[PDB]
Amino acid sequence: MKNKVQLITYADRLGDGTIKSMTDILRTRFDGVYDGVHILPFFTPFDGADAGFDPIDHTKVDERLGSWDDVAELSKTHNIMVDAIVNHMSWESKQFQDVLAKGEESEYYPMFLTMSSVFPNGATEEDLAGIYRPRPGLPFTHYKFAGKTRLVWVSFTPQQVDIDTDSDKGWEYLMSIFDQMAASHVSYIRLDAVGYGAKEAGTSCFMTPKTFKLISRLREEGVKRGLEILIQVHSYYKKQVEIASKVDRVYDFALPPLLLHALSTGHVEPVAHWTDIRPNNAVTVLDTHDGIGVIDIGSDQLDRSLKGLVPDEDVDNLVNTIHANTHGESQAATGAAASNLDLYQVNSTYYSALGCNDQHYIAARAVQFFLPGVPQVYYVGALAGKNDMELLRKTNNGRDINRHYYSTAEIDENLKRPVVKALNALAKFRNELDAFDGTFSYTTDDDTSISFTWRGETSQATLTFEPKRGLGVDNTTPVAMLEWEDSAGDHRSDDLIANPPVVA
Amino acid sequence: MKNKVQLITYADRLGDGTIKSMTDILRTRFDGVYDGVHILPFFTPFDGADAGFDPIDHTKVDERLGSWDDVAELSKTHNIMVDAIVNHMSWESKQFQDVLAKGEESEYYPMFLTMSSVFPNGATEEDLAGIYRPRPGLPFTHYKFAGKTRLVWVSFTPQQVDIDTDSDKGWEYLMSIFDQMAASHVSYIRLDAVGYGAKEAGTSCFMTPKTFKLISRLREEGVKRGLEILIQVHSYYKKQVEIASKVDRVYDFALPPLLLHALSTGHVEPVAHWTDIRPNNAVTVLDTHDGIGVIDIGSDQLDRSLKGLVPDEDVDNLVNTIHANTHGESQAATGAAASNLDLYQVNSTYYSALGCNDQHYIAARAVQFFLPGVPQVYYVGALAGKNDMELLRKTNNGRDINRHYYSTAEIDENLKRPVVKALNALAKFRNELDAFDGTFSYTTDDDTSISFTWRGETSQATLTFEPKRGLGVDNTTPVAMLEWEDSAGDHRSDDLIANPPVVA
Ligand SMILES: OC[C@H]1O[C@@](CO)(O[C@H]2O[C@H](CO)[C@@H](O)[C@H](O)[C@H]2O)[C@@H](O)[C@@H]1O
Ligand SMILES: OC[C@H]1O[C@@](CO)(O[C@H]2O[C@H](CO)[C@@H](O)[C@H](O)[C@H]2O)[C@@H](O)[C@@H]1O
Repeated sequence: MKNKVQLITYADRLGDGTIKSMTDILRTRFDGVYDGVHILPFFTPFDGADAGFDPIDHTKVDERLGSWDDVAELSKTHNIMVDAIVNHMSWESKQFQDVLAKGEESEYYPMFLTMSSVFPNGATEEDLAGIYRPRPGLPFTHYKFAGKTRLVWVSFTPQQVDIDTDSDKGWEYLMSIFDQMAASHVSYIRLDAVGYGAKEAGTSCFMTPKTFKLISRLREEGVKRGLEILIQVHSYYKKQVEIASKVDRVYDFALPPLLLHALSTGHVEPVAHWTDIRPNNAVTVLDTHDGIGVIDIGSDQLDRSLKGLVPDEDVDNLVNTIHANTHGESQAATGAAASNLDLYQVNSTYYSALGCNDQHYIAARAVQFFLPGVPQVYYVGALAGKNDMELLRKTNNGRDINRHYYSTAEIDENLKRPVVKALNALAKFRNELDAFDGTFSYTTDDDTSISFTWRGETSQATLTFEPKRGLGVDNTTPVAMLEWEDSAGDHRSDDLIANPPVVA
Repeated sequence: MKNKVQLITYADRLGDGTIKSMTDILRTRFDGVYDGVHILPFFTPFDGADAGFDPIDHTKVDERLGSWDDVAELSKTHNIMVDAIVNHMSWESKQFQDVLAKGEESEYYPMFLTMSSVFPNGATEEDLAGIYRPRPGLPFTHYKFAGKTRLVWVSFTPQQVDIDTDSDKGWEYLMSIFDQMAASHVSYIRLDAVGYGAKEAGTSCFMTPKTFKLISRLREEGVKRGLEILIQVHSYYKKQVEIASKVDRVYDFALPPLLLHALSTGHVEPVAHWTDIRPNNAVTVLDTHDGIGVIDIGSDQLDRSLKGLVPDEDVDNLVNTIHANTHGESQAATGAAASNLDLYQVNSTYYSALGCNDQHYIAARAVQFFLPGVPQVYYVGALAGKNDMELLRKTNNGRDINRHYYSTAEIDENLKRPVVKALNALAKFRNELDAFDGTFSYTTDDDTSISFTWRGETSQATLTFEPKRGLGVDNTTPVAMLEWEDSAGDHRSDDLIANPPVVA
């Protein structure tokens, strides 16, 4: 995977509404800033039950957004990452509809999971209670198979029916997705919710050996087609560390909340410790299209004796801090407060999570870019966006607070903001200084500060992060300084916003 | 149960917000109109997860509303109906809280239902799939009993834990409710969601023989205490007809939708047929504190070959007509559109469902009052209220569209409306003419009109209902005329709004 900053975006929420438009925005407003792009599900349809993650036809681009040719055109200037929704599909798919009509007579009957498919001999309370869940309630919903009420397995919305990834039909379906991406100039594949992909009676059905098998098999298929695979997994940090050595890339989901913690408390020890044990074959982010994950650094939910990267007490303080910095906005969109598939992810833009503090935000992005791994910036964060309360009120979908619709006009207006200009420059810097393609090293000043250093062929850079320099949402004091040497001398920025770094 | 019109209301949504104020409004604004009242759950707390139906302490009046002293005061002028929430209780009750902390070591452990309590030897998909549900999804949620994850049985919100009505602790509790009501001057008891109260592996757990046993037993406990029981049951019409012969009262839930059908299509035949087979030991209503039930007249949800009171297509047109008449308001509050416990009840005030046609509304109330049974008028309907989109947007609880908060000021304002004056006068008429305590009979003019007649000791009255006379939400033509004889001779009204009936 190219070691350049990537943009995560919905094709229709950045620009006029199409892939062509999004492409234009990237090439004319972010040239040299984002050399890669993760286009969120743009298949048929993109506006269903779960914003693209409930595809009726995964291999067909929603004609309202564009075509596969638009993707090919885009590939000429940007490396493309696309999702491979391996765990489920829309109940409105031809396959599932055939099952509703014909039931066991349908050739697609084996393709979908039901309670009996996993528990042919029935189940005890323990069997079902032991299934891992991102929120309270069992993963089943009612559907009629040829007039017979069946309990279909659904990990997320009731409209997203889980497929048997180990069935012939399920596997054929997944491979057709891989073939389509490989023939459409896609460079990377994101395996959505792969941790849920395998079910086995008596297990948690989440990140078990049977899951590792599925992941391993999908990677093989990926290598066969020259595609790199990034797997998405929100879980106890230990599972992320362990699975990392078996795949090309994993997300670094611990950094986002660890940085909010550091920026709000001044404590960097947790960041230093994570730096020392984290998987370095990762894709870094601060914000994503979902809410901010916190169980990603907390104790194991299935066994509280297994502690996280910080005490559970610090996680609760972290969460309450976001609620305070957003004046209740995040509280109104998080968990049971609105429609959500996950109970603990905190719904709020990262910028709002920090109380819209520019120095803290630019600093967080700086640390993100300095830790090993390919960095990604969510489009709302790319424009330092605030919580979209109007959209939340309209849809009641918790995560929409962080899924604002950016018109071309809004983009140009926001591009004038000092903090957005600073991020554009920081991203450009991270793409042009060859030090980031060299050796990494760091030193820590006893829970007070941490310095990240990269040494490359013709340059080197050192970022010093010291949160205690500017605590408070109203803080205007920089909490990050940068020193670097390039082909044109020895430089230094004591304020990434007033003095954005630029490569000679 | 006295054969006088009753009002259904929240103690806090009619007046200043207290039981005392609610009492004052009844006595000073509705004297002779509403002689009895069903006060919706006013226990601790009244503003929890399900507006009073998730009690932490069923035997304690919420201190913010008043005390049992206020209920005694009211009883001096009005016969009071109260709810006996026999199916579940708040997860915050001391009893459940004790179980979470101590698990099996809690003396209340046997009091609550879990999957294993009903399925001790496990369950097949068929077992779980056959459990009747008012909305998709299994009736179970996660709770930790002394650290152990358990699947607790919950028919409604996850905060409402179902009790074992067959356990000693469960029955002891229910009897504490009955004892409190009998010792607090309550006259009637409404058995809430009693159709769900009995669970048995292999059965639907809804209105089954085991349910009949529970009802029969609860009725005995009422009889022993001098309390009359009304059971709330929303089901395939035949089930209401059958259970009626075993209890004092049942609601007439078929009439509300049958009248909307009649007023919209002009077909009265369905009403004539219902009049012929309906349980006459009923409590009549148009609107309730819940949504408008339509499965109450449609085909059986389990077996569709068991037809309803009108063809299915007609039930569909009825639902669509309400959505059209409210110009999408009811659609935004119904089913999956907002938080709801029942997928098919249509959320709209009865007035709004009728396109606010005053003549249609007053005629509907007239038919309600003329069919055998004790009439109840929901408070929103008592003031001919429209859908409250403000409240709906604020809470996102679908049924809130029909749960407006009426201050004393707004009440008096509404009392000046001609249709509201007409309803008060009609209710007073229904309470003063002794014809309603005599013999009932009706004649029908083949699907076009139907006349209801009552003959008493010193009076007689005949209501002729003919929707065809003035169809449309925009019509001003009366669709009901009244003729009666009292101590002053013969009288007549061809317009219940312009010329309300007054007993000599
Ligand atoms: O809040 C979303 C919820 O789902 C997870 C599972 O990994 O995220 C991915 O899968 C969902 C179902 O396809 C999508 O809605 C979501 O957009 C996607 O990233 C976690 O983020 C969380 O548990
Ligand atoms: O829409 C509510 C849903 O519940 C029923 C069950 O009879 O109504 C009663 O019980 C609920 C849970 O206590 C209450 O929320 C509701 O207010 C009460 O009348 C049906 O009307 C429907 O299926």
